[PDB]
Amino acid sequence: LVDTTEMYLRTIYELEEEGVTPLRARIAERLEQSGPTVSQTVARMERDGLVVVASDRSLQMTPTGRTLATAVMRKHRLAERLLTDIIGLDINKVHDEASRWEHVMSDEVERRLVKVLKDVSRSPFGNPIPGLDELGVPGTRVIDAATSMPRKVRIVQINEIFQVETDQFTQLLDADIRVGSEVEIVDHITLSHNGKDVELLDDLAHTIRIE
Amino acid sequence: LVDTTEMYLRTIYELEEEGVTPLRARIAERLEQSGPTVSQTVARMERDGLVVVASDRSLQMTPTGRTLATAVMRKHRLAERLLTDIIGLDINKVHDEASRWEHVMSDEVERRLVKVLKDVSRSPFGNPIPGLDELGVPGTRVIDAATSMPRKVRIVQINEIFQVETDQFTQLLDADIRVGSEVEIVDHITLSHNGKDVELLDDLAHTIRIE
Repeated sequence: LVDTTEMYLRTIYELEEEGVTPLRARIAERLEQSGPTVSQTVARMERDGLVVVASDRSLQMTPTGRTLATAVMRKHRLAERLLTDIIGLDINKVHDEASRWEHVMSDEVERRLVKVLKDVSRSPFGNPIPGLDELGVPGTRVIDAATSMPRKVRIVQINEIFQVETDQFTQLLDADIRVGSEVEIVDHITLSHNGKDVELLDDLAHTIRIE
Repeated sequence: LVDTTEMYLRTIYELEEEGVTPLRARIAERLEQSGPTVSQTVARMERDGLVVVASDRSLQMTPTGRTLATAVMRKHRLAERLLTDIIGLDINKVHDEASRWEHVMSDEVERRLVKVLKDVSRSPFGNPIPGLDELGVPGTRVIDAATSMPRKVRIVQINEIFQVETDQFTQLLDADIRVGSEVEIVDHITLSHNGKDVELLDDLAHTIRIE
């Protein structure tokens, strides 16, 4: 959705990037929004813990706000590469188009673009694409990657070191399941490897990363 | 923008298409919206002249509503072709992704997709893509295609038959400007052809179609 919050966050991100101090009036100018409206929006965002207004009245993105800002910027810039490299849209319109697509591109689409685009290091305008790490350029836990429909994934991490339950270690070993091993999930949770099914225990499901 | 109105309109369009009678409760079911909310939305849409509720309580899209419904469906289906043919997104997610992109795809992006996609006749799900005519598969008048920055376009129509002013007919002829002739617009309005500049009069600007 075209969250205004996503918009304010990418704006603060751009300002820092250009080296400007993210002051409310600057954000108001660029967003073409009024001063009374931006302060009202920053107010809501502060209460949500997305940004904190410092003594000097500059806006400090909190770690979460920054994470969200980064994702919005990555999508925005990935959309710009898609629109100029693949679609061939007019360079003079790419920015505005991207400003809208950033709010509706899913992470799943982003991971794919990363696969189909020749170069994802910079946008057409010469700015680096932030947060590519979250797209494989540590991972999703099977518990929330738990598709009821089987899917061939790859183990990024097991986290045996965080296991209190050690019954399923040998089972993983027997099923040739390890880090870098492509398995198949269908969610309690079950992950197969060569017809070998390991019905995971909660702890394992909460820590094993299939990305 | 994710207009809810665009959403209700595509919904009514799908129902007719499947052959179902567009009754409010059906729309409420599919949209996963409440009965009191849909009737409130149809109410606003009726006042806007987008749909009329018939005696049998079925919803009749007015010519304008239908035009808007068609455009939303074309974009939606073009997005589905883009997501499966180019991006390679998982078939099971293409629909939902498209349901969001339909509200942010510009017509300019649609005309380009029509150029880059191998087949635009049907969506991946086997439904025909409606309204391709508005994308060249009669045109934009120079008055509203009047970019202050020069752009090479193509005359689709002159409409001499609608001209009260006949001073610029020979000028068009002299500048080798006719239907199917690629010119360049920069907007009063001026359109060139081989270094020949014809500063158009309002009437001409209001009827000449450069698409």
